[PDB]
Amino acid sequence: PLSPLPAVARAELDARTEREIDRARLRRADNGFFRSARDVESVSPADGHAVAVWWRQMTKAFMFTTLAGLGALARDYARRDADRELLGAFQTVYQVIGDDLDNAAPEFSAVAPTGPAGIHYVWWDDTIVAPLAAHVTEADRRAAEELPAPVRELLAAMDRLAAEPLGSAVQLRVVETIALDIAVGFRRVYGKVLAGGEPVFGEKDQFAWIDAHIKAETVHTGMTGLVTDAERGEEFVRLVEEYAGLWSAALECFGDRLTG
Amino acid sequence: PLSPLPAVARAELDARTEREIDRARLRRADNGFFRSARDVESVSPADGHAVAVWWRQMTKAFMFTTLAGLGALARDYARRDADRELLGAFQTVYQVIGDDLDNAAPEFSAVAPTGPAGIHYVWWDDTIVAPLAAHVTEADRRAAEELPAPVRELLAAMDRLAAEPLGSAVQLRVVETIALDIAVGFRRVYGKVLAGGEPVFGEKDQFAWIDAHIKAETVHAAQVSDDETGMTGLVTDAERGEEFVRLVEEYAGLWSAALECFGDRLTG
Ligand SMILES: C/C=C1/CN[C@@H]1C(=O)O
Ligand SMILES: C/C=C1/CN[C@@H]1C(=O)O
Ligand SMILES: [Fe+2]
Ligand SMILES: [Fe+2]
Ligand SMILES: [Fe+2]
Repeated sequence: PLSPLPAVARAELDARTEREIDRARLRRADNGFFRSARDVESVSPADGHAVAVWWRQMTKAFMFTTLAGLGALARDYARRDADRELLGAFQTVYQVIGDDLDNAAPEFSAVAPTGPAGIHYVWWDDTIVAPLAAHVTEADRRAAEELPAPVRELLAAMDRLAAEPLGSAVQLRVVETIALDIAVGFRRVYGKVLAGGEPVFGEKDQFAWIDAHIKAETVHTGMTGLVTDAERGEEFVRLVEEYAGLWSAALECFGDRLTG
Repeated sequence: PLSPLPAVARAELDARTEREIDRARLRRADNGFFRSARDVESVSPADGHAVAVWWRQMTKAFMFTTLAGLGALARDYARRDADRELLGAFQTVYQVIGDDLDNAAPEFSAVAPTGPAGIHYVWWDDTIVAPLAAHVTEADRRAAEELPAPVRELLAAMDRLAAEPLGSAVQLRVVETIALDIAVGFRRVYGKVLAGGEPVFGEKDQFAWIDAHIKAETVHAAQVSDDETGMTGLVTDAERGEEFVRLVEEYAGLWSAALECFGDRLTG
């Protein structure tokens, strides 16, 4: 006795989940980050650096708090009989976390560094943040570490989901929806960073983190498969609404930084 | 501002660790389960089934509580800033426990069923418990689910290490050391289970779970003792390391008693 909801109640949860993402204005043509990334003629080192620092911290927290949420679910399953449908969905979350922690998918391990240098927030720090940091003053660099409030609110939302047995499903459900558009926006943003009139990212291989995410998302037991009763279903939709809105406000904050 | 202990102080913790494993009597020649598995001549369907049920629940709890311990460490790392050598040993936990959940390593991915049927406690249930179950009575299947006290005490400790930031490191450092001996014990024991006159497990493929473990668990033991990306590489201060040895003692001890419980059931 433990199993997913029937496939009809689950499909309704998926449709309500898609509607929360619509209402949060996270779609490609909605969110100020994707619009700005398309619209701006150029991007200063300071602005690109700041956005890169915020992203580094957001993706580090996304990965660790998603794994923590999986652990919370594992605590439960240690003392229940999860059926095989449930276990398949648990495996999926594990496999997906593995992309960011160890480049599990072949599209990542074909280009990412091995060992801890390949952890996505570290690989980002090494190849995106550090070259930008060479073109900003030490005072600029300390200011960027002072995260804006919408970024702090999102990290606080992730800390709360780290304890939630549905937390890893909520986070992956939303992030996988928007990951493609974020990575395309980064490709465009850092393609437009000029320092000495010369591009800061002038070599193809410097975009390897971004192009790998674009490739993986283009090609890439779903997340509602971890919902085991009606009350959890309601809780899932509620956490998706909160989490999606915080993501949208954090990306609007990227967009704001690139404009005005 | 987070890093492991210096190499010297770590290889010292590694030595105190291998010594608590010694004292615990978990070595190939000191634990009653490994001796009995080799020594006994025959094992009844009912006795082999009972141990198979116990092992199912023990390994199920090991995987999930070790995963939960990794989650509790992740929750810490989301707040702090772990240097790369810490992150490296973190990756090892994810990689090692990942085989029980996903059969990533090549020894397993060849033979393991795909998807959830390959989860190791499920694969054990399907290929060891179930064939035995067909040769025991309903009352035997009921009685085997009521776990003996030494097994329950181990499970209860895993439930506590599940919320411990050092919990995955403790459990993997001990279990991966003894895993090979346990798997070799099971190969002996379930070769000697006879029902109706002849063995329950006749074909070589019926040992797939055990055989794959005998091969793979050599490298897993080497992964948890590696002096760069090994389990003591997750210890960040001298106090934490003291807690590590306290918990390894507790855990190696409960693992030894639980395994002796297997041996007694096999002998009488
Ligand atoms: C934060 C979401 C992401 C998809 N994997 C990306 C990363 O590593 O940043
Ligand atoms: C319990 C320890 C083990 C090594 N992996 C084995 C299993 O799945 O049982
Ligand atoms: Fe990633
Ligand atoms: Fe295993
Ligand atoms: Fe192992």
